[PDB]
Amino acid sequence: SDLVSCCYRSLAAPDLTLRDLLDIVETSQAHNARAQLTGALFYSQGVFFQWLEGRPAAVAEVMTHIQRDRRHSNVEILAEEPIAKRRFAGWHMQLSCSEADMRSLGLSRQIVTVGRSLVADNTNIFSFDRIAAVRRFLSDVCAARTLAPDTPVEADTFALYALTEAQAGRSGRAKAVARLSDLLSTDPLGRLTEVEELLRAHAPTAADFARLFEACAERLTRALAEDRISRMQVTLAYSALQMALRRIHHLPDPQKSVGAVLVAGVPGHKPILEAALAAEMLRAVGWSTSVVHPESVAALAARLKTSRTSTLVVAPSLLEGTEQEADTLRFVSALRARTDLPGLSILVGGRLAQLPPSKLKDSGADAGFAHLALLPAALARVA
Ligand SMILES: Cc1cc2nc3c(=O)[nH]c(=O)nc-3n(C[C@H](O)[C@H](O)[C@H](O)COP(=O)(O)O)c2cc1C
Repeated sequence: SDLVSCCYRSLAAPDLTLRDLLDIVETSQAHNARAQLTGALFYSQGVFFQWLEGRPAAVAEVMTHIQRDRRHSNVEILAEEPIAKRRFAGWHMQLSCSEADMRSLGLSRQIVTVGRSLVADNTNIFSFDRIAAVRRFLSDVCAARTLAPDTPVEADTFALYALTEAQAGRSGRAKAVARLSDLLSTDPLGRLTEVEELLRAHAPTAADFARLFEACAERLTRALAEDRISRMQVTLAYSALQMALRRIHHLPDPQKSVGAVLVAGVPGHKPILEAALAAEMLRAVGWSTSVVHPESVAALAARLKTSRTSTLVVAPSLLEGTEQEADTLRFVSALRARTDLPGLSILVGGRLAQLPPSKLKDSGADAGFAHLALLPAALARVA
């Protein structure tokens, strides 16, 4: 064989255009054609996924050029594996995007469309699941169109691929959450290294961290309710998770950002972890993010009229939910009163996000996110 594959994820420049994508595609088609390289490029919501395959040397040279490119950043290698045969034969470099992005760019082949519509807000689908699903989908589309070019492929076909991948990971993840919840319930600080290793194994990205945390959080809320653990135990666990998070994920603020956002807790609530996660998730898709733990409504009012950052995410406290709801209500309402900013947007999580959007209108908050991992998606909608 002697064929190799390389795949990475990167953050497209915030000012990226169709002309750029097309230039990349033409350059890449030409060069890959000469150098005997194949693969696919997937663009969705400011993010690139790419797969490249060929002889080792070719892949290495082209990666040398790509890494230094200035139309994207945070290139993270995801795989460098030997393959038995090409997954994208005939595709020197084929472009593809999500259905939503197809709408946003005004496109309608030859660009392979991926319908994420049905699975995008499914919290059981982890990051690597989406990546592998995209890979398999595109490889298959490549085969198909190699056989029957004028035979169109349904975008929403991808959904099944994604769901299938997630389902493959489900059991193992359940084990992980169980083991984890046990650790957090016993001595999370005495066994922090184990917590970290688990998290590191099962949560490659920050959103994954968020999924695991939601699961553990309901487990522990149940445990605390049934008086099986103490409040002190929950505080310990919370600390342990903050430490583990910071050790593992700690993205710098993106220099070229899609926008700026303020993440704040409600005064008295200490959503330290949830705010950190929110910041990590938003940073990972290209948002400039600031975390604030204000102690008065007025403080935040000042910071907002100073920043002129028209977007505010109120991070929920998923472990102090005795009175998160009415507190958040009062807080957002108060904030809206002391504020004179027609462009201001507010997003809310927790139990408040579980209410029907009618209540959301009534709330003065603009939109909700019933699960942490849904936050990026919820933000893009308002933008
Ligand atoms: C997301 C992305 C994917 C790219 N993929 C390829 C590729 O598969 N093959 C290629 O030759 N260039 C690719 N490029 C372009 C290279 O980064 C770079 O423009 C080119 O290889 C060097 O230009 P040259 O034609 O003067 O050698 C890609 C660029 C970006 C931003």
